[PDB]
Amino acid sequence: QQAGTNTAENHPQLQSQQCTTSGGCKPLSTKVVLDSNWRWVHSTSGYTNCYTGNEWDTSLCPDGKTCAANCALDGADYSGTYGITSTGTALTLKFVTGSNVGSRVYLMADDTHYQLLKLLNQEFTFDVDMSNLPCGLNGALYLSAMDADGGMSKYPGNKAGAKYGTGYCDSQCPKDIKFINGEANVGNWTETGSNTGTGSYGTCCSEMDIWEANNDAAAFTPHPCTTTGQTRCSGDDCARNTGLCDGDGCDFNSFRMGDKTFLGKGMTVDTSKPFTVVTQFLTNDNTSTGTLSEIRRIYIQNGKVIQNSVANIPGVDPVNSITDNFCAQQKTAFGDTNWFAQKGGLKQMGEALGNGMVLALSIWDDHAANMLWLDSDYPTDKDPSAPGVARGTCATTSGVPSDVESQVPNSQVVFSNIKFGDIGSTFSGTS
Ligand SMILES: *[C@@H]1O[C@H](CO)[C@@H](O)[C@H](O)[C@H]1NC(C)=O
Repeated sequence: QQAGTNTAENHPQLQSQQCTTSGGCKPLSTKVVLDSNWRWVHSTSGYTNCYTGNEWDTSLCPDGKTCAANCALDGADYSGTYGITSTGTALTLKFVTGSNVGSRVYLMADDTHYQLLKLLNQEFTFDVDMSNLPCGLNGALYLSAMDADGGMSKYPGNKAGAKYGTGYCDSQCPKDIKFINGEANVGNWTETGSNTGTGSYGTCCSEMDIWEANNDAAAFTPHPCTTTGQTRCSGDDCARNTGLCDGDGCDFNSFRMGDKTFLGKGMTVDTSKPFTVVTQFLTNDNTSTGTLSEIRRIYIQNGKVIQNSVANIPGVDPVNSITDNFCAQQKTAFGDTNWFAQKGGLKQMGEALGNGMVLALSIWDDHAANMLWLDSDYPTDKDPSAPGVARGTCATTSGVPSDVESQVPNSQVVFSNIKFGDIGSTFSGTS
């Protein structure tokens, strides 16, 4: 895609903190940028759209290379069009704004580069307010193995780059991404909704889901891919699980793991109020070159340090962190193939972490599975009493996009106090 000039692109500021054991925490002047899928795309020499609703203009876009040459991504009115605001330390992402549904933004080091976080033998910490984030919605904070420049160095047809939010990829190898590898994804374009479609290519990469949640359920999930970095796929390589990527991931959702009273409204972690979420990425030898061996989770709310809940599933050791062994155990228990281990398990997740990953923050609804996988029974054809089926208490009928968008359009999530650095250094304790 080209870089448009009709609307100035001004990235909201979202300060973060980098922390070290000896030095404490220091501010970084990071920013956020809207993902390229949500943007206006128009002819480079004017105002005519290249994409409207759920279709491309085939005159401007007869093939992916010609489309990318002819079409430009432009600047965004963050609050007015997308319902995205920042105080400079707290990011509010509103659900419906006019005809726009949801958003995804990336954390930037500067106006042309995503922040590349290297979190081996490090931790990541943030505050979240899900008070107004219900069943069917997902306020997600996560890592993708994207390039810091959004792909510009690799793909001559991408002249827009990180400044315009290009180069997404994730463990689901999505085929709804409009620009991949510098080409518009227009081949065999198929409508999937009023504003969305899919093309013949998907875009794959390893993903660490630090946080997928609403006030009914939360999950943290590594998803390794056998490939390294952002990879365009065709055919069954795009196929979830069986292709390049573990689409399912090794998840730790307290409720799915057999503890139905840890996290939710009025629970130990009270989702009706803000709280702090710490995620630590331990290596087997406590070094940054070591092998990712454990992902630990600690919560803080009202100054109380809250350790993660323990698993309570027959056949699964009663642990409260993600490990290779916990993954093998919960996949057998749940009847899920260990696509995670097949792709290289925590070791492979860890090398993606070591190579550097981009932070995404988002609010969305789920046209495919209605968020049931997060907060209800899934699959919708399995017995809810079976281990792993039930992931929350949302109704099996909730989360249909058309219902949530009219009933709770002013839902939002707030992400704030973003910190990363040495293990134990982004937060403190005392007696
Ligand atoms: C790594 O740190 C852990 C604390 O989480 C500690 O228990 C262990 O002794 C350390 N291991 C090595 C080999 O230094």
